[PDB]
Amino acid sequence: CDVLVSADWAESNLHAPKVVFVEVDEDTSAYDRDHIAGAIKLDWRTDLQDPVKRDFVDAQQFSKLLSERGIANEDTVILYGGNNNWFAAYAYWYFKLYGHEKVKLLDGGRKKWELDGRPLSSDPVSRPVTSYTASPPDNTIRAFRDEVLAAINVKNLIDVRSPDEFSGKILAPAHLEQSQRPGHIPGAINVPWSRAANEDGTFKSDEELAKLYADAGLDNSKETIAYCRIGERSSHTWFVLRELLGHQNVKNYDGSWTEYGSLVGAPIELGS
Repeated sequence: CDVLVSADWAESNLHAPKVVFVEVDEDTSAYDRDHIAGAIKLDWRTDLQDPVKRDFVDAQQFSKLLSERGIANEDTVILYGGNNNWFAAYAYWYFKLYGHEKVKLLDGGRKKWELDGRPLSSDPVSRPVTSYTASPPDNTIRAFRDEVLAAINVKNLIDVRSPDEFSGKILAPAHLEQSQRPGHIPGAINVPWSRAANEDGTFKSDEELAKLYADAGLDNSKETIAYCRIGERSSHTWFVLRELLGHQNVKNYDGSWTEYGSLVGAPIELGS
């Protein structure tokens, strides 16, 4: 597509003119041993987040980051990674946020790739520094708490966590604590991100996708906001709704539940 590429296409374009392959994951230890030939790495925690404030980097920082890494405005960017391509989808969203036009996701991420047995490289990579200039933030695709609060009833609210997180039965996936209140935003619909993807990690057809979200009760006549626990899994769904099925107004609530379930006085709904 114009926003998605297949492993085959990727394989056959490893070293094509103005095309940069970038690996995104929250750890980056996977890249420091095996990665697509020519690929560079962005560490989600250490490169894309603020060191002090609960926030991701701003325009000026984003520009210095990409410059230092050799990404140019006119490059076509291919994103891919582990953890079900979650953070690749998070990066995809950061990119669109700062106005990058030619950005494409790699269907399946680092997991379809490894499964097809495609060649990986362990050779260090460094590109000549560029002169990248980000656009001021496009908040048409970002939701902040207040507008998240102001929604409720007004908008499709899509909770992409697991059912047990959604119902409030559990606070977080499997590892530990996150807010201090369990549950979801009143009115919210539970489509665990996972349903939008095949066993191998690739996105499902627009036919399967429309069905999935129709069945769950997504109101096509309403504007939509997606949320997760840390925006993690929500930017993956955002990409699905806006980029694949092409809804016009879809925001990612990056704050997600870690913020929401910690706000005092905010409405909450238990159960399913």
